[PDB]
Amino acid sequence: MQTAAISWGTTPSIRVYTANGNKITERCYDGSNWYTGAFNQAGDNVSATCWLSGSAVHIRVYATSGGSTTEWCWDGDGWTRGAYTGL
Amino acid sequence: MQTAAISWGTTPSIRVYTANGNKITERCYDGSNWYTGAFNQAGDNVSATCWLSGSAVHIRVYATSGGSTTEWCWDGDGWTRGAYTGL
Amino acid sequence: MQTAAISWGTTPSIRVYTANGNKITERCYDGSNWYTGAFNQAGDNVSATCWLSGSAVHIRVYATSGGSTTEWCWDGDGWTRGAYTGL
Ligand SMILES: CC(=O)N[C@H]1[C@H](O[C@@H]2[C@@H](O)[C@@H](O)O[C@H](CO)[C@@H]2O)O[C@H](CO)[C@@H](O)[C@@H]1O[C@@H]1O[C@H](CO)[C@H](O)[C@H](O)[C@H]1O[C@@H]1O[C@@H](C)[C@@H](O)[C@@H](O)[C@@H]1O
Ligand SMILES: CC(=O)N[C@@H]1[C@@H](O[C@@H]2O[C@H](CO)[C@H](O)[C@H](O)[C@H]2O[C@@H]2O[C@@H](C)[C@@H](O)[C@@H](O)[C@@H]2O)[C@H](O)[C@@H](CO)O[C@H]1O
Ligand SMILES: CC(=O)N[C@@H]1[C@@H](O[C@@H]2O[C@H](CO)[C@H](O)[C@H](O)[C@H]2O[C@@H]2O[C@@H](C)[C@@H](O)[C@@H](O)[C@@H]2O)[C@H](O)[C@@H](CO)O[C@H]1O
Ligand SMILES: CC(=O)N[C@@H]1[C@@H](O[C@@H]2O[C@H](CO)[C@H](O)[C@H](O)[C@H]2O[C@@H]2O[C@@H](C)[C@@H](O)[C@@H](O)[C@@H]2O)[C@H](O)[C@@H](CO)O[C@H]1O
Ligand SMILES: CC(=O)N[C@@H]1[C@@H](O[C@@H]2O[C@H](CO)[C@H](O)[C@H](O)[C@H]2O[C@@H]2O[C@@H](C)[C@@H](O)[C@@H](O)[C@@H]2O)[C@H](O)[C@@H](CO)O[C@H]1O
Ligand SMILES: C[C@@H]1O[C@@H](O[C@@H]2[C@@H](O)[C@@H](O)[C@@H](CO)O[C@H]2O)[C@@H](O)[C@H](O)[C@@H]1O
Repeated sequence: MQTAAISWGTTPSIRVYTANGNKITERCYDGSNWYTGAFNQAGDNVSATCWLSGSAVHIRVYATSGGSTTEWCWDGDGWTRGAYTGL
Repeated sequence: MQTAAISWGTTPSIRVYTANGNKITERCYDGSNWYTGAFNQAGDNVSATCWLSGSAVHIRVYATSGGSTTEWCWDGDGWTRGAYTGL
Repeated sequence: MQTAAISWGTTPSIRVYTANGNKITERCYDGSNWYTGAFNQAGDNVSATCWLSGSAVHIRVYATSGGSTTEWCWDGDGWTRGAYTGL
């Protein structure tokens, strides 16, 4: 069981990604009860980062399953695969 | 051994959490030399995030031991157990 | 395999550090294609953080091999070894 944590804004919002049992899930704080978010992808290891633009939060989550890392992107309109490729 | 690193401000301040065995400890930098910080909790994995607000630094450390993640909170007055629960 | 991710600026720039076996490498995004970065050091675990000073982006990468964590620093002019020592 392994986590990654990000936050933004002054509320703040927090996201905690947990890799366990080959899956990565997402717990979210937006100022009230913690909740389970829409992020759900395969992986045994996770990292994440985020930034703000004028009218969106952008999240990049790096999900590693074995020898391959997949980037997952939030830009306000659902989770989409990113263009990241490894070395 | 596994680490998590955060930073804030212009100086900057940096905090590095290290899980070794089932203990997490904290090394700190505030602009001079590194020192050992007040954080000390159980865990074999760690992540962390931080933000500035309200004339304070807020840090959240997510410490996983025994299949369970505990959130530990610094808001200027000691490390306190947070509301976070997992999936 | 295990990763750490950081980001800055509006573009944004992203760096993803991957520990595979006992080597840490870096992939970079600055608004067009991903490319392989200058960072290359020993380690079985990586974390990272960054900040903007007025005049440059600063990155700190914490590379652990065994019971020892080394800090590597980017301050605009190559990677240098940081003062960080462990507990
Ligand atoms: C109260 C507090 O958190 N003090 C730390 C201080 O925080 C500042 C905020 O209060 C605020 O003014 O914003 C600025 C940044 O704009 C600071 O974040 O920051 C200084 C460094 O500039 C720290 O040295 C202070 O650290 C705490 O100091 C108190 C003094 O009573 C105690 O010694 C604490 O043990 C010490 O905490 C250390 O830092 C905190 C953030 C945790 O990592 C602790 O585990 C660690 O020991
Ligand atoms: C569009 C957007 O990014 N909205 C953010 C809010 O979170 C999403 O809200 C939509 C409805 O507008 C849904 O409820 C959605 O499930 C929420 O997504 C959650 O947060 C995002 C960032 C991801 O982490 C996702 O996996 C997760 O479920 C959010 O409540 C507020 C907080 O201020 O920000 C909005 O921008
Ligand atoms: C939102 C925030 O940062 N608030 C800080 C306080 O933490 C919250 O305090 C209330 C009671 O007043 C509840 O205990 C709540 O659970 C606390 O939330 C904590 O922080 C948020 C961001 C999440 O990480 C959550 O899981 C965690 O429990 C804190 O007590 C005061 C102390 O001065 O500072 C506030 O800024
Ligand atoms: C500071 C910064 O973001 N620079 C970006 C350029 O990156 C550096 O470019 C120089 C040539 O001018 C060198 O190729 C150097 O290796 C590049 O450094 C890269 O970024 C820094 C922050 C580290 O991560 C380092 O290991 C990595 O190689 C970049 O080439 C250009 C165009 O993509 O954009 C600049 O933002
Ligand atoms: C005075 C100061 O803060 N200097 C920063 C430069 O790095 C530090 O330089 C001093 C001078 O003795 C020490 O060598 C110090 O250990 C250096 O710190 C480095 O960076 C900090 C943030 C930590 O990561 C530390 O472990 C690391 O060694 C630094 O080169 C410049 C960057 O342009 O910033 C100076 O403020
Ligand atoms: C920050 C990057 O986000 C995505 O890349 C975006 C592209 O998919 C595309 O939307 C162009 C404009 O059309 O903008 C890019 O920023 C990811 O694919 C990429 O890996 C970065 O995370």
